[PDB]
Amino acid sequence: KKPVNSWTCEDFLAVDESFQPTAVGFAEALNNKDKPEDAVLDVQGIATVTPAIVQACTQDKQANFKDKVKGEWDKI
Amino acid sequence: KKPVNSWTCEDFLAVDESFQPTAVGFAEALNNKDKPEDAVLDVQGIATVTPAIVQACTQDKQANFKDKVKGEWDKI
Repeated sequence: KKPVNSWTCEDFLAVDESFQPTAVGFAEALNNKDKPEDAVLDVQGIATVTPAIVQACTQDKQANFKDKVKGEWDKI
Repeated sequence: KKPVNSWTCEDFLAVDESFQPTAVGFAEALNNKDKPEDAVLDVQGIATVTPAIVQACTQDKQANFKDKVKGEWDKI
Protein backbone atom coordinates (compact mmCIF):
# COMPACT_ATOMS: atom_id res chain seq x y z
CA LYS A 1 0.00 0.00 0.00
CA LYS A 2 3.14 2.19 0.28
CA PRO A 3 3.96 3.93 -3.02
CA VAL A 4 7.32 2.66 -4.34
CA ASN A 5 8.88 6.08 -4.18
CA SER A 6 8.35 6.04 -0.41
CA TRP A 7 9.94 2.64 0.30
CA THR A 8 13.06 2.47 2.42
CA CYS A 9 15.68 -0.23 1.89
CA GLU A 10 13.89 -2.16 4.62
CA ASP A 11 10.67 -2.27 2.60
CA PHE A 12 12.56 -3.60 -0.40
CA LEU A 13 14.35 -6.25 1.72
CA ALA A 14 10.94 -7.58 2.81
CA VAL A 15 9.93 -8.32 -0.83
CA ASP A 16 10.32 -11.97 -1.72
CA GLU A 17 13.50 -12.68 -3.65
CA SER A 18 11.71 -13.61 -6.84
CA PHE A 19 10.08 -10.19 -7.08
CA GLN A 20 13.09 -8.10 -6.19
CA PRO A 21 14.20 -7.63 -9.82
CA THR A 22 10.59 -6.53 -10.50
CA ALA A 23 10.67 -3.88 -7.77
CA VAL A 24 13.96 -2.59 -9.16
CA GLY A 25 12.69 -2.38 -12.72
CA PHE A 26 9.45 -0.82 -11.49
CA ALA A 27 11.42 1.86 -9.60
CA GLU A 28 13.61 2.43 -12.65
CA ALA A 29 10.69 2.87 -15.09
CA LEU A 30 8.96 5.19 -12.61
CA ASN A 31 11.88 7.40 -11.86
CA ASN A 32 15.15 7.10 -13.90
CA LYS A 33 13.36 8.09 -17.11
CA ASP A 34 13.63 10.07 -20.33
CA LYS A 35 10.38 9.74 -22.25
CA PRO A 36 8.12 6.65 -22.03
CA GLU A 37 8.53 5.94 -25.77
CA ASP A 38 12.30 5.77 -25.43
CA ALA A 39 12.51 3.90 -22.10
CA VAL A 40 14.45 0.71 -22.66
CA LEU A 41 14.29 -2.39 -20.37
CA ASP A 42 17.84 -3.69 -19.87
CA VAL A 43 17.23 -7.15 -18.49
CA GLN A 44 20.95 -7.84 -18.05
CA GLY A 45 21.38 -4.54 -16.22
CA ILE A 46 18.50 -5.24 -13.86
CA ALA A 47 19.73 -8.80 -13.27
CA THR A 48 23.24 -7.47 -12.49
CA VAL A 49 22.32 -4.51 -10.27
CA THR A 50 19.65 -6.16 -8.12
CA PRO A 51 22.05 -8.17 -5.88
CA ALA A 52 24.19 -5.00 -5.55
CA ILE A 53 21.09 -3.14 -4.40
CA VAL A 54 20.11 -5.92 -1.99
CA GLN A 55 23.59 -5.69 -0.45
CA ALA A 56 23.58 -1.83 -0.35
CA CYS A 57 20.17 -1.80 1.26
CA THR A 58 21.33 -4.26 3.87
CA GLN A 59 24.08 -1.91 5.01
CA ASP A 60 21.79 1.14 4.88
CA LYS A 61 18.35 0.00 5.94
CA GLN A 62 16.71 3.42 6.25
CA ALA A 63 17.91 4.90 3.01
CA ASN A 64 15.35 5.58 0.32
CA PHE A 65 15.07 2.53 -1.97
CA LYS A 66 14.58 4.46 -5.21
CA ASP A 67 17.58 6.61 -4.50
CA LYS A 68 19.66 3.50 -3.83
CA VAL A 69 18.49 2.15 -7.19
CA LYS A 70 19.56 5.29 -9.03
CA GLY A 71 22.86 5.25 -7.17
CA GLU A 72 23.77 1.58 -7.62
CA TRP A 73 22.71 1.79 -11.20
CA ASP A 74 25.12 4.65 -11.93
CA LYS A 75 28.12 3.02 -10.28
CA ILE A 76 27.64 0.12 -12.71
CA LYS B 1 17.50 -2.23 -27.90
CA LYS B 2 13.76 -1.91 -28.73
CA PRO B 3 12.01 0.54 -26.32
CA VAL B 4 9.41 -1.38 -24.31
CA ASN B 5 6.60 0.73 -25.73
CA SER B 6 7.39 -0.66 -29.17
CA TRP B 7 7.43 -4.33 -28.27
CA THR B 8 4.93 -6.66 -29.85
CA CYS B 9 3.61 -9.75 -28.01
CA GLU B 10 6.27 -11.71 -29.89
CA ASP B 11 9.04 -9.60 -28.31
CA PHE B 12 7.62 -10.24 -24.87
CA LEU B 13 7.33 -13.98 -25.51
CA ALA B 14 11.06 -14.09 -26.33
CA VAL B 15 11.94 -12.83 -22.85
CA ASP B 16 13.03 -15.62 -20.52
CA GLU B 17 10.30 -16.71 -18.13
CA SER B 18 12.08 -15.39 -15.05
CA PHE B 19 12.06 -11.88 -16.37
CA GLN B 20 8.50 -11.80 -17.71
CA PRO B 21 6.99 -10.40 -14.52
CA THR B 22 9.74 -7.71 -14.63
CA ALA B 23 8.77 -6.72 -18.21
CA VAL B 24 5.11 -6.49 -17.17
CA GLY B 25 5.91 -4.31 -14.14
CA PHE B 26 8.24 -2.17 -16.18
CA ALA B 27 5.52 -1.62 -18.81
CA GLU B 28 3.04 -0.80 -16.09
CA ALA B 29 5.26 1.75 -14.30
CA LEU B 30 6.10 3.33 -17.67
CA ASN B 31 2.59 3.63 -18.96
CA ASN B 32 -0.40 2.83 -16.65
CA LYS B 33 0.49 5.69 -14.29
CA ASP B 34 -0.89 8.47 -12.12
CA LYS B 35 2.04 10.36 -10.57
CA PRO B 36 5.38 8.67 -9.76
CA GLU B 37 5.01 9.46 -6.02
CA ASP B 38 1.68 7.63 -5.95
CA ALA B 39 2.56 4.68 -8.16
CA VAL B 40 2.08 1.47 -6.18
CA LEU B 41 3.70 -1.91 -7.04
CA ASP B 42 1.16 -4.63 -6.59
CA VAL B 43 3.27 -7.76 -6.53
CA GLN B 44 0.29 -10.11 -6.27
CA GLY B 45 -1.33 -8.42 -9.25
CA ILE B 46 1.76 -8.66 -11.36
CA ALA B 47 2.21 -12.29 -10.36
CA THR B 48 -1.39 -13.06 -11.27
CA VAL B 49 -1.68 -11.12 -14.55
CA THR B 50 1.63 -12.20 -16.11
CA PRO B 51 0.52 -15.73 -17.11
CA ALA B 52 -2.74 -14.21 -18.47
CA ILE B 53 -0.61 -11.83 -20.56
CA VAL B 54 1.65 -14.63 -21.76
CA GLN B 55 -1.45 -16.50 -22.94
CA ALA B 56 -3.07 -13.42 -24.55
CA CYS B 57 0.16 -12.62 -26.35
CA THR B 58 0.40 -16.17 -27.63
CA GLN B 59 -2.97 -15.90 -29.37
CA ASP B 60 -2.18 -12.36 -30.65
CA LYS B 61 1.49 -12.28 -31.49
CA GLN B 62 1.53 -8.95 -33.33
CA ALA B 63 -0.43 -6.96 -30.87
CA ASN B 64 1.39 -4.24 -28.97
CA PHE B 65 2.66 -5.65 -25.64
CA LYS B 66 1.98 -2.56 -23.55
CA ASP B 67 -1.56 -2.39 -24.75
CA LYS B 68 -2.06 -6.04 -23.93
CA VAL B 69 -0.75 -5.31 -20.46
CA LYS B 70 -3.20 -2.46 -19.93
CA GLY B 71 -6.02 -4.62 -21.30
CA GLU B 72 -5.34 -7.81 -19.32
CA TRP B 73 -4.74 -5.77 -16.23
CA ASP B 74 -8.21 -4.16 -16.51
CA LYS B 75 -10.09 -7.38 -17.06
CA ILE B 76 -8.67 -8.58 -13.72
